[PDB]
Amino acid sequence: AMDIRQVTETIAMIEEQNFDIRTITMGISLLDCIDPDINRAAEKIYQKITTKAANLVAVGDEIAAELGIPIVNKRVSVTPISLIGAATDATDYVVLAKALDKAAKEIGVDFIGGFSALVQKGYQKGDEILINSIPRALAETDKVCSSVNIGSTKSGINMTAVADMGRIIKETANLSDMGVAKLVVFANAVDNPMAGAFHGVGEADVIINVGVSGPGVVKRALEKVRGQSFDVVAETVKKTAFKITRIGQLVGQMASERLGVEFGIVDLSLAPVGDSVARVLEEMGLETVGTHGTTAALALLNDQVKKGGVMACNQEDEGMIAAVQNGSLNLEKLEAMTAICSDMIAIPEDTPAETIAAMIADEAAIGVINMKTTAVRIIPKGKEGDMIEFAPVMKVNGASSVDFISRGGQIPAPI
Amino acid sequence: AMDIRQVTETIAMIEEQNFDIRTITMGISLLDCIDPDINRAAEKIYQKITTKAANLVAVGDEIAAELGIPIVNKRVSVTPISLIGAATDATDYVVLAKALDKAAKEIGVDFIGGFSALVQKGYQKGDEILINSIPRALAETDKVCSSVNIGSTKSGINMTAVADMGRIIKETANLSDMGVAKLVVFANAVEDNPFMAAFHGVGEADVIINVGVSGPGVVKRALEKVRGQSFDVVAETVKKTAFKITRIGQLVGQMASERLGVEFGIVDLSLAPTDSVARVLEEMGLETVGTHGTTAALALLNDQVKKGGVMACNDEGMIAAVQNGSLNLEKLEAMTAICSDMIAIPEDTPAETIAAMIADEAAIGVINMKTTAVRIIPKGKEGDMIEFTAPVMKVNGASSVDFISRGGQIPAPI
Repeated sequence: AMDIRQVTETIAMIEEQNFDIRTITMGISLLDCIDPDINRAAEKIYQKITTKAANLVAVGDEIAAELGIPIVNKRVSVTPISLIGAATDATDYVVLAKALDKAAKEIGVDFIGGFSALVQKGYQKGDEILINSIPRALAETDKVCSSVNIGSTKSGINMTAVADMGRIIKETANLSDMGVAKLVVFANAVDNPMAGAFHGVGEADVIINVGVSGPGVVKRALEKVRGQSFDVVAETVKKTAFKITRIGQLVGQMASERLGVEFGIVDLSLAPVGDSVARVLEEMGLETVGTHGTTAALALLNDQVKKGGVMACNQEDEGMIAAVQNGSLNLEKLEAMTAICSDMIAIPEDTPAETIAAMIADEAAIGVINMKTTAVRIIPKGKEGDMIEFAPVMKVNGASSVDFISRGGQIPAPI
Repeated sequence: AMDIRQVTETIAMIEEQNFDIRTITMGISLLDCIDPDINRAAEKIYQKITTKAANLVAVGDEIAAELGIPIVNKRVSVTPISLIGAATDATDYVVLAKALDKAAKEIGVDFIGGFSALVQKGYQKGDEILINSIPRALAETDKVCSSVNIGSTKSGINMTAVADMGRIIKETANLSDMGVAKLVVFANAVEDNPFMAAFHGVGEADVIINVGVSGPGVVKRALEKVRGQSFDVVAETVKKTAFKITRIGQLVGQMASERLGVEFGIVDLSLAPTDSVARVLEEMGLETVGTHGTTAALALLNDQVKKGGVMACNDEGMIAAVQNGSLNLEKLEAMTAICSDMIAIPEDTPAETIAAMIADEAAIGVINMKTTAVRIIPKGKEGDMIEFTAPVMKVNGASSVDFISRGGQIPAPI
């Protein structure tokens, strides 16, 4: 909601339907906290985050109060810590993760992201000390998340790193319960958010981005067009998405004003606060998520939502688990579905490191060849068909990938 | 390969590795055959193909003889018949298909494709009558291929047509033993295809040659030399083998064109021969195709091939992993995100499931600007062995009926 016409239309919308904010995230630059004395740097990071984001949760709560809608999460993201680490001689960067945990705790946010590295063109100074800090850092902090970007359409895939991330994912899991829940591997990150957020260099010193609701609101809108054609279904997804995005903008403009900070973007559509998605696709007229059709349906959802959102300038899930259990959702369906779209996949604990690497490789390839963002979060804990809690632990193909993953190097290009 | 030095170098290659020419195909426009009397169109068509392709097979043989490399196939491809059907009153265009099958038999090719409709934006005059001829066309011809293109990036997906195409597939299944093997459904069909599976695009030349060349074996032989080395090196190896294989194709296309008196068009991309794509992937170092890593491996293979192509200009392993359960209807489905099937399914499975299965592949290619191609063979039961290939696969039994029932057009995409 920018001029009065748009705010007003937006408040009209907040009346006829029920929307909710998934997150409000503030990104902070930490470049100015660079110090070759890593402890001085730890302190600079701290004062800074606690200053700039001092009011973030209060204001988030006020906004929720005025609009009469809930705000699930309030988060912060930051400059990839490897670049801060890099200015140092430190041999590990956990200490920097701790400045983040203590900042978070103090300002009351749920999570702070960006203990990250970006290693698609190869490891640069900082990258490996960062990545080998991951298992310890994620065990010794509660609110910090990490992400590592390992390929890009423009640089291809750094498989040296994908192989490390297999070993890393496992040391992270055996060193704490829920650490692997805060690590995500990516492709085509290098950006805003996401449980893998970080704040890109050459973004504002401080900005607020918000991501908004979705499924439930879309489910209620499809139910009104049962039996109706694909043309109708699609106009429906787009019009809902256009409103969903407007509310996001209203919340971001408000937030940005009260904090005296620029507003950046709003985005897009997962599922938390007792929401849907698997039900959204099923209401499109499939019987169970995962069956034949499901990938056209989610290509429909995604595409039209994207276009709804562009129409205003922009840019978990019980449905799913039941389908994993009744076995009509399958790991390779999900992989299929990442082709047109896209985490929290559970796999058995004993899964060899190279198998994790190849899952990642599989996912990054799709992302890379198809100019898409991909993001794996693998949890390897448990047995063949258990039930972790923070996920059904899924079937993993038992045929080896060792040789592959031992090769090393860079997969180039694409044409 | 155009200039005589290039010709020499290319001949040089044929001596080190052994190569296949998989197809040589002659594209033929049938617009001058149009005629309100469908019987006359039919004879005009039989005339045109029999003349213009009167030497195709002979020239294929001589060139194979001369270069000493085997030439598997010789085929023909024509104007989509929906266009020809359309200038007519007929209610079905099966008489056009029998024209093609008589022509195809007389010139002695393996197949002739073009009994087709481009229906991405929706049915135009001609298209349904054509589509509805397919079950019958394909029961009563031996050498005709049919294909229907049902969306594209540019126009999104004709979900009416995808639903029909469910019914059609079954109808064709139930009308003959192997009718279904010659029917393909598609997304992003490019007027250039070839590779059969395949039609001659309107505004392409009156007659053209294109050739498809071998691969998997040569690439697999090339990879065995680099066991243990990094992906940088797998990528180079794969690119340079792909260079050569393309040159052979250019040269085989240049001769065919010269002798036939016909322009040369483009050259192709790799596919099951005698060795498998499956073994190639395993050689990159996966224990069984379908396991984790496979879609990255097909990504590398595919990309490097494509770029060895531009640096020149223009089964076994598989079935086996279907059985050890190491390959998956959905895994194949995933791999089509990054590249490019003969899949048999049980025969009782409903039309909506087949359509939803088309709809899924159509979406992969439509949003990714990739070409996609489903040939579903619904015969027999959960586990059989339908050897025209083989085996019958699991199919989700959660209904897709309601989705498929909506009809219409899925738009866009952005």
